[PDB]
Amino acid sequence: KIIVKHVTVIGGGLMGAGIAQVAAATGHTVVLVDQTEDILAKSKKGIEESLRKVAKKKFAENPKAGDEFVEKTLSTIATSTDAASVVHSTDLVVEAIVENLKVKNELFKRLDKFAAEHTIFASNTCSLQITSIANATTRQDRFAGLHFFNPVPVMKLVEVIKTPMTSQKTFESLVDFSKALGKHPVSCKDTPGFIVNRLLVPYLMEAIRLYERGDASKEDIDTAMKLGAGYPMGPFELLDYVGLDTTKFIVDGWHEMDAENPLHQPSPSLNKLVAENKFGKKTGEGFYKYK
Amino acid sequence: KIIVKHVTVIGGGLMGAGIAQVAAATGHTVVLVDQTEDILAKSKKGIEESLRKVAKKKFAENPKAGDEFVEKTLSTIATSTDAASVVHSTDLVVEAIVENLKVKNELFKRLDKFAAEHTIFASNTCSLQITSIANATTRQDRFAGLHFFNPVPVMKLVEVIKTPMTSQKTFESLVDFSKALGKHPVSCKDTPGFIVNRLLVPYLMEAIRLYERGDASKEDIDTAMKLGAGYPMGPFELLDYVGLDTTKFIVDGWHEMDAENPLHQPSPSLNKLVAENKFGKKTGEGFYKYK
Ligand SMILES: CC(=O)CC(=O)SCCNC(=O)CCNC(=O)[C@H](O)C(C)(C)COP(=O)(O)OP(=O)(O)OC[C@H]1O[C@@H](n2cnc3c(N)ncnc32)[C@H](O)[C@@H]1OP(=O)(O)O
Ligand SMILES: CC(=O)CC(=O)SCCNC(=O)CCNC(=O)[C@H](O)C(C)(C)COP(=O)(O)OP(=O)(O)OC[C@H]1O[C@@H](n2cnc3c(N)ncnc32)[C@H](O)[C@@H]1OP(=O)(O)O
Ligand SMILES: NC(=O)c1ccc[n+]([C@@H]2O[C@H](COP(=O)([O-])OP(=O)(O)OC[C@H]3O[C@@H](n4cnc5c(N)ncnc54)[C@H](O)[C@@H]3O)[C@@H](O)[C@H]2O)c1
Ligand SMILES: NC(=O)c1ccc[n+]([C@@H]2O[C@H](COP(=O)([O-])OP(=O)(O)OC[C@H]3O[C@@H](n4cnc5c(N)ncnc54)[C@H](O)[C@@H]3O)[C@@H](O)[C@H]2O)c1
Repeated sequence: KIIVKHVTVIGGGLMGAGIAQVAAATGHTVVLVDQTEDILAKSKKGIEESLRKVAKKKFAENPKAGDEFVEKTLSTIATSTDAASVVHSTDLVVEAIVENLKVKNELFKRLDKFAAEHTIFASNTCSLQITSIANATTRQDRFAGLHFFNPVPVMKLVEVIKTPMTSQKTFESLVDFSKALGKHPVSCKDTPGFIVNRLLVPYLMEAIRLYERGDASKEDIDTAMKLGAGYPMGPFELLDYVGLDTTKFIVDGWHEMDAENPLHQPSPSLNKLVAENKFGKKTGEGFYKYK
Repeated sequence: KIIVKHVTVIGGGLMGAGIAQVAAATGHTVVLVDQTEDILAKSKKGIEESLRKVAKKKFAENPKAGDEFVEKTLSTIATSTDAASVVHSTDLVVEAIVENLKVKNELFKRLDKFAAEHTIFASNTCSLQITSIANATTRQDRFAGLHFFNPVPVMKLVEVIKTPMTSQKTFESLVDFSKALGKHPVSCKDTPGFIVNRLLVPYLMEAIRLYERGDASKEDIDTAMKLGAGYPMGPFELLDYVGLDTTKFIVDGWHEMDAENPLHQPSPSLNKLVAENKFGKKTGEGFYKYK
């Protein structure tokens, strides 16, 4: 049973950056990997802002301690554009790239050849099947899902997904790691969307359909869900927060799998926004515009 | 335009009691109505208890102010077992009885005969069509939906639903009343479930279906939604909190309306609990067991 200490995070986007931030803030040595040096600089810069906020609040009285905290956490995050070399010796690979089965499979099939034998592979996928991605490698006993929640520095949940091939030792290492991160792991079966997404995503699509039906405005729906059901964000605010591209990819995947299911019927409005590269907060504009 | 001062709340259950409490607390003369003196007594006791908890927080540093608030509010709430004896001199009727169309129509048809000419009729229905209930009377211009959220003393949202026949005068009186109650009114179309329910209830059913599938436990599903989506309550805690009998009625109505729609397929587990008279917190046991 390995103890996760050196963590390789593939993808420095919304989730990848957050995962790297929390892992580094909790004493793990992290290596954040992405496609270009510019994307990585943007990711690390973003992680700094997220930590800076904490510092200015959590260390109001002790400013120097705050800076030290921010600097030390950032220093614990290395960057690279060559995953293959980085995984040679790493305890865990947490993949957080585009929600696309083929792309993830190709990624893991390749890394499986460069990673040390003890290395554990984990996918932060929202809707794909872990068993499917695991079989893209010959390391199934060391493969499982480790699903975090947006934004990683705040959301306490982490869904741990075993495939029937995942070993108890691998499972345990991931559970321990989740806790070391200060998170609350919940073991889930390898079913589409696991728990949260399986219930959240269809709800967000119903929200869009209500709007498309012409029954209410996005503003009123968001206001209603927040003031009537006590939700932190209305569905449209949340969609933009999460990313319209990721949501669309998720629903398209389920749609292909069960085309006759009306619950996975894609949305024209959603498709139009994604087609115009308006992914929400990521790009500065989604259902709503952001400065 | 009439300014609502006297309100007759019919039904002293979860919502009725809450509506009567807030109205009285905000300076309206209230008459709470229910089937028996005993039921009314229990309702009044619950309201008093609710008021004291409010006093503890709102008047923590002034016990006397707290006592006066509790006393004044309770003395503003009169009771009667027959609303017909009250409506001839009331400004607004807010109905909050069992979620059943036939029963609601029977009630309004009768009150229509006793109510004063200017009296506005409002239904707090969750899933029925306001137009249908309105046509049970010949006062459609003074009929509309006024939908509050559980618990009324806390939830700020209030969906105001006018029908094609609702007069502007009636609508504005209800918007003004909502604000007088310190609420945030949102005008909604007369469509099934209006805004919130149309989106929330199908989600709650999916939570149940996921559980019945054996994919996960109610406890983990609740934990996941609270920690992953930041919801105040897990779906099962909310279900018991809202009332399983009410939820079942809501869905049965929509199901009869569109039998093939996967959104409204009845739950065997939900039907069984209701059949065994386990409606949730209000009965001491629903999906979970309470004191
Ligand atoms: C998409 C999928 O398939 C999978 C999934 O992940 S589903 C999406 C799951 N996530 C959600 O549902 C998001 C729902 N929204 C929320 O829970 C909340 O709105 C939120 C966590 C985003 C925070 O919103 P908020 O309450 O308004 O806080 P905000 O006003 O934004 O910031 C203030 C607080 O939040 C924290 N915060 C917010 N974002 C932060 C970040 N990225 N890093 C560090 N702290 C942050 C601050 O530390 C601050 O703490 P204090 O209250 O002590 O001062
Ligand atoms: C079916 C339909 O058609 C329409 C509907 O109603 S759908 C369902 C809508 N309602 C929801 O979804 C409920 C979601 N849940 C919630 O928002 C919250 O859990 C809640 C409002 C029920 C309160 O939960 P909570 O935060 O844990 O409060 P609780 O711990 O229960 O009590 C403490 C606080 O809540 C308040 N409170 C809770 N119940 C109360 C009541 N019945 N009366 C007065 N105050 C109450 C207190 O004022 C108190 O204030 P402080 O924070 O300052 O101490
Ligand atoms: N957005 C959310 O709220 C949320 C929450 C949990 C899980 N997820 C899941 O996590 C994954 C990450 O989504 P995200 O929001 O961070 O998206 P994102 O688009 O913000 O970030 C993805 C990052 O992956 C990089 N990338 C793509 N292919 C790569 C490759 N081969 N090697 C290295 N980097 C590569 C991109 O350059 C980008 O920076 C998806 O599978 C999604 O379903 C998203
Ligand atoms: N439970 C919720 O969270 C929620 C929220 C908003 C609206 N509603 C809606 O409000 C209504 C009230 O539901 P509730 O939760 O208060 O239920 P409840 O079962 O807690 O209370 C209903 C009350 O109605 C009384 N009643 C029944 N038939 C009556 C009649 N013919 N005449 C007079 N009184 C009668 C009962 O004696 C009971 O006290 C329903 O239409 C429901 O859909 C419920």
